[PDB]
Formats: sequence, structure tokens, C-alpha cells
Amino acid sequence: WGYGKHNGPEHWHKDFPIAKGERQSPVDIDTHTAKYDPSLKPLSVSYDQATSLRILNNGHAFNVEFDDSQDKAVLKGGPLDGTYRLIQFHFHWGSLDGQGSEHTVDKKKYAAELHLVHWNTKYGDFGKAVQQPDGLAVLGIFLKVGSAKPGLQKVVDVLDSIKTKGKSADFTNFDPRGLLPESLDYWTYPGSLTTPPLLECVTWIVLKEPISVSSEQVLKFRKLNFNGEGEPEELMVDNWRPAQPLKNRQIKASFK
Ligand SMILES: [Co+3]
Repeated sequence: WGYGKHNGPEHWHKDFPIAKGERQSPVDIDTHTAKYDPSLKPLSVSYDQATSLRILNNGHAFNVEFDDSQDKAVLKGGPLDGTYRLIQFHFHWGSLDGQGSEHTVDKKKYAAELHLVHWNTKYGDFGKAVQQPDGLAVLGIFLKVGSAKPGLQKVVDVLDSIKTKGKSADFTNFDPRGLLPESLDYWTYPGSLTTPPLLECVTWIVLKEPISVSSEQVLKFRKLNFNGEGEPEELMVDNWRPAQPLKNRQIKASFK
């Protein structure tokens, strides 16, 4: 699978039938339709003991991986029961500033979207978690182009070393708190992974407040490669799936 013309999102269903599932992601968030929910508890994002250890170009995107063998960086509260461990984060972005995000808001597309993936500790490991309906909690944060995001630069400045499919590089001591906006107001709905195998194991938590990154910052993302070394060059751009049928779901809001 890929994002190209012969192996893009509208092809995934052939190898992966759950693509036309009942709780697929991403979706469009219609703000006048999301109901404020007061029984939602405030989000709790406990990242001060986070341990980052590697970044990898996997042929689709780049993942920054964390030590999840302990309860270091964890998400709880909001619509969540129990405790969720951070395992990695990545981005989806476009070939132009006017597209790139996966979620949209009142049909508006942002230049990119950050995904912080967590797995429920009651299932012991990520492999087992993805087989469960509340197996994962993903934090989704929109990127708009404006002034730079200081917290992002150290990520940007390693991409050269991981330019092609399969390359990796040590990434320790990175603090994911520097990628968070001021507000934790959010929307939440039940959904899925947005790449194959598209498993319907995710509680989505999408922040209302975007972060701002610079045009230079986004253009370094656009220099990465989908291909392998010594392979024909194809830029890593437009690695986003478009919005899927909301179907029988309700999006809830934390804020009035
Ligand atoms: Co993602």
C-alpha cells in the first residue's frame, strides 16, 4: 500500500476490507453538530517522564519512538478509562500548505496533523491493544503555517539522516510537551488507525487549538523520501487519508 495513484487510499480496501468499516478515521468535524458534554473529565497528559529513543523513516512517514516498557508518558481522563502509554508520534502533511491534515474542521484542511499514539495498559502490549475497541488513544493536533514551532526544530533537523525508506537514527531526550498548544479543549469520537491495517481500536482526541509551524519547517518534511536508497526518487508528500463517513457516530466537545 502507498499514497500514489495505483496504490493510494481508494485501493486499500482490496487488501483491507475494514477500510469501509463502521468506525473509520479520519472524519470531518462539524462544529455546530458536536454536542458539548460536561460529564467529560479534563484531559491529563503526563509527559514529564517521557523517554524518546529513535526516529525512523518507514516508507510512509517518520515515527519518533518512545520507551513504553513502563508507565512514563501517559494519557488519562477525558473520555478515557484507565491508563494509556505513549509509544510513538508521527505526522501527516501535504505537498502544499492548503492540504495535509487527515481530520478536517468544517471542511477546512490544515497543512499537517500530528498523531501521538498511546496503547491501553490493561492489554499489556501494543500488539494486543490494537485488537481491542478501546485499545488505543490518539492525540491529534493540527499544524498551520505561520511562525515557527520551537519545539519542532530538533525533529526537523534530523530528517536528512533518515531521508529514505528503512533508515533510522537515535533520537533520545526529546520532549513531546513542546508540541502541545495552550488549550486542551478537544473533540472526541470512536475511530480507527488511518493506515493499513486500519484497525478500529482508537479513541480519538482532537485538540481545537492548532499549533503554528514555519513554512521552512514544513518544507523540510517535504524533502523526505518514500523510496529506498539508490531507488528512483519520489518525495514523501500527501501521506494523508481523506475524511471518511462518520456513520453512526457522535462527536463530543469538552468546551461550551
Ligand atoms: Co497517523
